[PDB]
Parts: sequence; C-alpha cells; structure tokens
Amino acid sequence: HSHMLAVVGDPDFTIGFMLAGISDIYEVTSDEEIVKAVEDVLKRDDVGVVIMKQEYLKKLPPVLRREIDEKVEPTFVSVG
Amino acid sequence: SHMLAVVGDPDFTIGFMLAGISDIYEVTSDEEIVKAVEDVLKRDDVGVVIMKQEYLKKLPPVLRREIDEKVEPTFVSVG
Repeated sequence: HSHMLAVVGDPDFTIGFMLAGISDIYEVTSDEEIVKAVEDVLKRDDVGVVIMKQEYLKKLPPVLRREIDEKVEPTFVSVG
Repeated sequence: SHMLAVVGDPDFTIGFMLAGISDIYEVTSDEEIVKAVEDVLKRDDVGVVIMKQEYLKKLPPVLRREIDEKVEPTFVSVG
C-alpha cells in the first residue's frame, strides 16, 4: 500500500520529471522495453500513478491493454 | 507562456489547487465541459491541460478531433 508516481518514456521525456524530483522513472526506447516497463510497473504494489506517452498503448499487447484498462491502481495518465 | 490548466469537478481539481496550480476550470455538467475545453483551446498561453479520460466522449467529434493536432496545448488525460 503506497502510491508512488512513476513515469515511463524516452530520456528526453524523463529529464523534466527527474529535475523535478521524480525518481521513480523508467527509461525507455525499444518497443520491447516499453512493454516490459509497463509489465514491471504493473507487478509493483507501491505505484499509484504512471505518466506515459499516449502513443505507447498501441504498442502493448491486447492482454496488457485490457489489464491496464481496468486500472484499479495505478491510475494511468497519458500525455496526449 | 505555456500555462498548465486543469479541467474537472471541484473534487478532482482540489489536489491541484493545493499544489499551487491555479488555472482551473471547475466543470460538472456535460455542457460546461465542452465550453471549458473550447475556452482553453481559444487561449494562447496554455501549453498543457490536465483532464479526465472520461471527458473526450462528451465532446463534439469536431472538437474531439480539433485536439486531433494537439499541437499546443498538449492534453493529458487521467484514466
């Protein structure tokens, strides 16, 4: 039971958040890396919210998309 | 100037005001929602707008696809 804020994205997308003191970030580039990160963030029990590019869901297999569709917790926030 | 604006009911927008954000559009009725989004898209100093995911369907496809570009501002939807 913890509600950490995690961010997932390329290094250019992450810096703004790190400088802002957000250390729960997942650096990502490879399509495979995007999907694992999301799998990983879902395996966690301390994440409450996760920021992401709106252009990342498409890259996630049907299972994951619906898996995060429920979105009981963490609440996904997608940067348009 | 790239101001952060937030659109939502007072309960959703309270954690933001407490955190310093003061560019809030307090909306409740389906009607006020569409206006807010229109107003914010009518401004020239808004770089980002936070808003619940459940607010897009409530938008006329013209508008829903006006943020098609999403050039500036960028929209951030909370699921």
